[PDB]
Amino acid sequence: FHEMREPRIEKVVVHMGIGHANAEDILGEITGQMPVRTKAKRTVGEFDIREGDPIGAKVTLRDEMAEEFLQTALPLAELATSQFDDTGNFSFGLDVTVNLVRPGYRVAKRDKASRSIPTKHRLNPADAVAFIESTYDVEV
RNA sequence: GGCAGUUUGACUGGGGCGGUACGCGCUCGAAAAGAUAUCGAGCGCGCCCUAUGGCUAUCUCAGCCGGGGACCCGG
Ligand SMILES: [Mg+2]
Ligand SMILES: [Mg+2]
Ligand SMILES: [Mg+2]
Ligand SMILES: [Sr+2]
Repeated sequence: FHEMREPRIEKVVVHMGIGHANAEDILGEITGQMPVRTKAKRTVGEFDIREGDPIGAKVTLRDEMAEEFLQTALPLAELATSQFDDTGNFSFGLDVTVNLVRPGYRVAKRDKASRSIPTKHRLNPADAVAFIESTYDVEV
């Protein structure tokens, strides 16, 4: 039964939402791969009189690049619980977001015959804390 | 304008003044095919755009919720 049910880390997105940068240089060092900039939709009084323009950057880490990061990133954070999404997700922090999910996820990310993951296969807050906690650190 | 010839439109609950229903577009009036009037009700057009056109690739939007009214992740 299990195995095809045990949690997995599908992507860790690290980003800095400045609102202006060379911050890409450091985000790339702490992660290992090339960052990408983020534009800002809608204009605002806080001098964002530009819609399509650099406001921040991010990096999406998957597989080893993600673990090699969390091993040296999680120690930096502290909190837990009441900091976890309903989808068994959690973000702390420069921000660090961890996306967790069960094995049959591709079914909702592929092009052909897509389908939205059943709420029964959907990860849970508790199932999340467990997995993480059960991997080099403590909860709440 | 000393003098000559003329013009100075139409619509309109008479005419004048006001206005334009004088060329166009939409809803309603309009009575479940089409057509349909009033100085009928609501309101527009006389442009603007070299991309705000065209095709292809990739992608999904308003709004709300949860996690770190800018940005990031998920629903
Ligand atoms: Mg005369
Ligand atoms: Mg004569
Ligand atoms: Mg008719
Ligand atoms: Sr006369």
